[PDB]
Amino acid sequence: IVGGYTCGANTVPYQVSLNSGYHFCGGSLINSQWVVSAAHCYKSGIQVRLGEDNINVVEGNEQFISASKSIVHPSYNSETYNNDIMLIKLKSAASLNSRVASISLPTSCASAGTQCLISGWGNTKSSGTSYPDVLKCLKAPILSDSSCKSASSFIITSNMFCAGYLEGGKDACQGDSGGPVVCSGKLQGIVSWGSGCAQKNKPGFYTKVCNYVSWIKQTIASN
Ligand SMILES: COC(=O)[C@H](Cc1cccc(C(=N)N)c1)NC(=O)CNS(=O)(=O)c1ccc(C)cc1
Ligand SMILES: [Ca+2]
Repeated sequence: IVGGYTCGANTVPYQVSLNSGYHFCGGSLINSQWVVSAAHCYKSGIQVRLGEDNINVVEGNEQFISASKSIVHPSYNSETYNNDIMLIKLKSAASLNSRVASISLPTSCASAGTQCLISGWGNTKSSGTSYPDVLKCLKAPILSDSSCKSASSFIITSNMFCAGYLEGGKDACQGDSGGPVVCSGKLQGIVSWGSGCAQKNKPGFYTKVCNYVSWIKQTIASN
């Protein structure tokens, strides 16, 4: 997260860190057994880390639970990033509390101009790199489809939306992928892709979670 602020320990209690020996992606806890993340974050040997603030220090509220199964969306296209969504089942149920809490799935799609919360342990610089130990947060509005279209050379699908600031300086970045975009108190986005971070006229793109609720509900009903 570039241009954001220190969230504060456990103020975003649905935020997970995905760890394969090191933090590599975020995710969102949607119930005691399931995490939503980006398909492009798929890898084997995922440990899900809940209750995290400083990812390098055991602070006392962590739960570390191994993934038992990962399910990349059936139509995930790595070429275009279309359907950039994945479900991770936990080997054992998380103990839900004030610091480890689930986020609801939306029942409708968020509207243009809505201010959302984006969070993660990604790079905090637009040029070069610096990786935080504590969770960073960014408030950012969903941008109109027409404005997102002209803000990328790539082709955008209706399973994606963009959010952020065309003036630059405020964006998600490398290492935030998979993490939550929360609007109206529900999970509306997944950190998906971008061109650099916090560059002028290059806002972030996000998986439009509202389009996936049926598939998520079906899948967790049977796994
Ligand atoms: C990996 O390098 C990066 O710094 C960002 C990370 C990132 C990830 C998710 C969201 C954001 C964001 N800004 N909101 C940033 N991605 C890139 O910069 C990738 N862009 S890119 O132009 O380098 C590129 C384009 C197409 C392919 C196939 C590979 C790489
Ligand atoms: Ca910790």
